[PDB]
Amino acid sequence: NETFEKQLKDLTSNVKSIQDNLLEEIITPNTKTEYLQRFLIDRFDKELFKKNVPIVSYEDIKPYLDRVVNGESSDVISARTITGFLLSSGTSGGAQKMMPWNNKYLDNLTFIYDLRMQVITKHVKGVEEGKGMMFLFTKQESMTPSGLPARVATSSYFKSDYFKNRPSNWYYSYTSPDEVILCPNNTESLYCHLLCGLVQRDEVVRTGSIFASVMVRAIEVLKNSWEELCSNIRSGHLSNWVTDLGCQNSVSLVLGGPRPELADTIEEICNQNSWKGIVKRLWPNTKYIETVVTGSMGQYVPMLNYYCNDLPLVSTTYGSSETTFGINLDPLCKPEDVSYTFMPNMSYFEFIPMDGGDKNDVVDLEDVKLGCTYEPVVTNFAGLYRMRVGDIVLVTGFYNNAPQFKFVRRENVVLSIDSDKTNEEDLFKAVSQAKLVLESSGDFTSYADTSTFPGHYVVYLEVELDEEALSTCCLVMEESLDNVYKRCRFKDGSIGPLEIRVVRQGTFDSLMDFFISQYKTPRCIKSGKALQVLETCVVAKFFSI
Ligand SMILES: Nc1ncnc2c1ncn2[C@@H]1O[C@H](COP(=O)(O)O)[C@@H](O)[C@H]1O
Ligand SMILES: O=C(O)c1ccccc1O
Repeated sequence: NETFEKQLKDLTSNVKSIQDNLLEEIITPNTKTEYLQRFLIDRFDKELFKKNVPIVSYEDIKPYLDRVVNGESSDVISARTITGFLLSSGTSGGAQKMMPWNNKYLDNLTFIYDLRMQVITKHVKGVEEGKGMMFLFTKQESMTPSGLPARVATSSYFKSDYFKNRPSNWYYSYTSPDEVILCPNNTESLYCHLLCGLVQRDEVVRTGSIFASVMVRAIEVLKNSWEELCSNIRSGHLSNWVTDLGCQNSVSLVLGGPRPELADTIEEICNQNSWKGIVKRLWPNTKYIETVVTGSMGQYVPMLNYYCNDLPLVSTTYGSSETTFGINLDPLCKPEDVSYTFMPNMSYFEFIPMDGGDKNDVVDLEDVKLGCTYEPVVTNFAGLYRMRVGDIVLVTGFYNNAPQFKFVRRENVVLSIDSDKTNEEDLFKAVSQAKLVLESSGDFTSYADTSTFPGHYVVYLEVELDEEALSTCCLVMEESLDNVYKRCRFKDGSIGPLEIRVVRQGTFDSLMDFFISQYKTPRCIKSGKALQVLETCVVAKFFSI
């Protein structure tokens, strides 16, 4: 695989020139856009670009985005025609952010998919003849006034020929038929994922999903669905409640006919006392689990390890709605040691120092410092120039001349389970809308609880008590969160009812003691030991609905 090795060494050594070339490739055709004309960028000139083009947040350039979303010519901001939009997890004052998009995003994405396939096969053997049980989902598109579809990045891929006509090798070979993957009903599709996977269990040499929250759900759903799956296996008939015609036709063929011996074989595996190692006992030829376990997904590692008998957890890719950033070049590492190596062909990257270790104002990709934290700044192929990503990364090293980054967190996010990234700003709002029912009927922090599936939000409050009021304080707190939450909470089942746990009096003063025992009360708490002081000063619990 000499082509790959060469390709990678080239990418990682020539970082500076590739970036400078990329920048020219983006700027040159865009010099007559309204946006670039405004900032006097009449030619490729790197210092003029850095001097005169502003660093922006989503909010700074929103009037431009709204124009294209509403139907105005793409050439306001990009001479590469905007053919759609990406719906970000991140929000802007309630609404999801809508990033401009075209097929360059998928060119980059498929480049990354091919690259990471080569990285994986270099290190992991025994996968080239098997298939993957990948829990992949399509979310249905939202329509814009322009007539262009807004989708999630990964659905932008599934709904395209980049997916339909993908390469014909092991890495693109799944136990599930494409129809299952394309099913907009994810409850139906996940059931079918499991069912097709069980049918073809011996062939499974890997499993996973984009994020670890989803792999966890696949296993929890399996636990709650296995008797039904096995009946379908026994009979050779998919269950009637699956409405999707594509799933109906496609899964029926995988089933093929009554398999009462395979059903018994699976029933007997599932009936063991413990669920420990279940993934590997049902799919014994699995070599790894392919899923993101970095950032807030790290909270799922022990559970993954429990179900998977310490199969390697390979966390390959760091990407976003603005752009795909890069990959993990050391896939067999532990999750807490995962760094992502940005690829210089993805977009032109700058970085804003988030600490004292770098006193510069903004720096190029090749100038970032070891141990230093930065916020990435992206210039891409769809009309984004020098936009803040609102993530925080830490430089852990350099692979040749390619900086490697540990993902620290998304700026301002206090609560995450699954897809939702609830910002502090969202939590103030809702806890202002709870203060009303407490101001009429009759401090605070939060934790993300994933001890049960589905994970759920926990808010501590500092007030017997009625359960009209406090139950309705759970409700308003939920209903004032974002559409990502609500899709996760009401449609997908990735999130259960928000919990309100009332603190004792003085707990919200002896909490000012907590980090004193280390002012500003945290609106989230991760510290296991400080979860202790909270969990023992609860006088009552209440939930949403
Ligand atoms: N590999 C990863 N590890 C941790 N967080 C990630 C990873 N990939 C993406 N993210 C987070 O998910 C976000 C996805 O962006 P968007 O598609 O706009 O919702 C990023 O901005 C990061 O905050
Ligand atoms: O497509 C992916 O596999 C992916 C994974 C992590 C982040 C963004 C992504 O597009």
